[PDB]
This record gives sequence, structure tokens and C-alpha cells, in this order.
Amino acid sequence: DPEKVLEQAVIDMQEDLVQLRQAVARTIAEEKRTEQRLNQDTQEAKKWEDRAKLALTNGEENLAREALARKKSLTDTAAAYQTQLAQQRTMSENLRRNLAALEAKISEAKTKKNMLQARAKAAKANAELQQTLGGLGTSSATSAFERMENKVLDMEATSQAAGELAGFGIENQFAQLEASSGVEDELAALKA
Amino acid sequence: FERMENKVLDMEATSQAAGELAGFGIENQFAQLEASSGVEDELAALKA
Repeated sequence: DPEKVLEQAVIDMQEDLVQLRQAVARTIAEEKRTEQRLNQDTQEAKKWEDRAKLALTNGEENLAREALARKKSLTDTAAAYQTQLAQQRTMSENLRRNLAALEAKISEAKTKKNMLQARAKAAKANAELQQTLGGLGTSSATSAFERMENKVLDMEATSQAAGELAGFGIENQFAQLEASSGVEDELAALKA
Repeated sequence: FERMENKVLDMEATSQAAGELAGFGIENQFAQLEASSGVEDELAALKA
């Protein structure tokens, strides 16, 4: 059934955009976390170089080169974290583009299905006009007027029976009425 | 969306059935309407 499916697909899209928002936020944490490290880390290199300068000021070359080893170790770690940062920023723009595209895709998928549904529903409504007009009144109502007309024609058949009866051999009874009508006309001839 | 469009196309198939039905031999019933339309136009010719 259509409406169920089309709305369900749209429902799914609402989950998806939230999931990718989480992943974006997660990536923001990765950048924040690496910034926090790299910023401090690069200062730590300085701090141990400063500790080396204390040995320069006077005293222990052993401490001084030991402190270089700290500085080096930190420097190396910062290069690793700089590399990690490139992976974060690349993955971030990957999510960003994926999302922006997905959002447009979702948006139009929903909107097209809705306006399609609307025009499909409107189209079948127009077709249902033509169908209901095709539900013409040219019907068995004619047969009902006909049924009772078949009895009208039975009264006409009763009128054939009335005419079929109507001759009786008693028509001669009119004759003296006509003769006496002549008599009253002779009374008119008497009047003038 | 396709499933419900397959039913849209079934309503279009119902429209092939409506057209496949649509000719009836009763079209001649229009003719006196047209003639009487001409009559009311002759009443316009009477008006001027």
C-alpha cells in the first residue's frame, strides 16, 4: 500500500540525518582533542629545551642531551598527531559533503513523493468524476416506469376487451329517441 | 511509490476501458441542439 511506504521512507531519512549529525559532532571532538594535545605538546618540547638551557647555564651536559631526548620525543609525537589531524580534517569534509548531499537528496525525495502523491490522488479524483458520470441515470428506472406502463397497456388491453364487448344489438333503442327528437322539431315548426 | 503508481497506471487502464466504452452511436443526439443553436442565431439576425 502506497502511503505507508512513502511516509516510511521519509521517516527513515529523519533518522539518518541525526546519525550523520552525531558523526559530525564526533569529528568535532576529534579535532578538538587533537588541538588540545598538539598545542600543549609543542610547548612541552620548549619546556624540556628550557630544562636543557639550565644545564647550559652551568653543569650537566648529560642532563642537557637527556633534555634533548625529551624534546625530540615530543617533536616526533607532534608530527604523528599532525598526521592524525590531516585524517580528521579529510574525514570531516567527507562527512560534511556526504551530509549536505544527503540532505538535499532527502529533501527532494520527500517533496517529490508528496507532490506526486497529491497529483496522483487528484488525478484519480478526476477519473472518479468520469467513472461516477459513467454511473449514468440511463438505468432500470426506465424499467420501473416501463413496468407500470406495461400495466397501462394492460388497461389498453382491457379497453380492447371493452370494445370487443361493446357491440350488443340494442343500438336500435336509439331510433325512437331520434324520431321523438324530430317530433320536438315539429313542435318548433308549430311555434313558427 | 512505484506500487501505488502501478495502480495509477491501472486507473489509466480504467481510462482505456472508459474510452473503449465511450463510443455509443447516440452522438446524433447533438445535431438538433446545433440546429436550434442556429435558430437562436436567426433570432440574433432578427434583433439586427
